[PDB]
Amino acid sequence: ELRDRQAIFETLVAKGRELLACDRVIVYAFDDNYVGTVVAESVAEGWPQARDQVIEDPCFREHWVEAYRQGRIQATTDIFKAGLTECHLNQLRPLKVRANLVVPMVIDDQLFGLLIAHQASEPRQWQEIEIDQFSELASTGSLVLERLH
Ligand SMILES: *[C@H](c1[nH]c(/C=C2\NC(=O)C(CC)=C2C)c(C)c1CCC(=O)O)c1[nH]c(C[C@H]2NC(=O)C(C)=C2[C@@H](*)C)c(C)c1CCC(=O)O
Repeated sequence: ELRDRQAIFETLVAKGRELLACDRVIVYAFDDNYVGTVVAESVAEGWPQARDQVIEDPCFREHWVEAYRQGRIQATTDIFKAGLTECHLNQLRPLKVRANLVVPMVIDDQLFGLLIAHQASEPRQWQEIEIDQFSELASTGSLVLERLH
């Protein structure tokens, strides 16, 4: 029952990477300290795997929880041109991220986590249709989980 959650997470990451033809898609799920765990991952062969990593970034609890709960989407063509400072880039470096797309998963009016896509090693001008499909995907999976209780 509760473990059926995982089936949804696996679907989101696999479908997401297929939709975007990007290098990695993860579900990054928050605990009650807004520490995120990579609970699911679809990653093309040969790129670093983030699955099961716990990645604590205080920026979320300090700055961004409500914004994402309210539907914030961050598309980034080039992480080196996005005003992201070294303390941010340091987290993305090991995973070879160069472009990314962050969309929220909101369940029962609470920020469950984020669905995140990465393009490795090259910038990527995310398209309107790509952002819309990816955010839809996160919203759909969230609504399924919300309806299953
Ligand atoms: C907030 C922030 N961090 C992340 C992290 C990730 N992006 C990914 O792709 C992945 C998977 C590998 C992770 C994890 C995101 C998406 C955001 C939100 C960006 C936004 O919505 O604008 C954030 N963290 C930092 C680094 C900060 N954290 C630290 O531990 C230290 C030290 C830091 C130096 C300040 C920064 C700079 C941000 C954005 C600005 C901020 O909130 O301070």
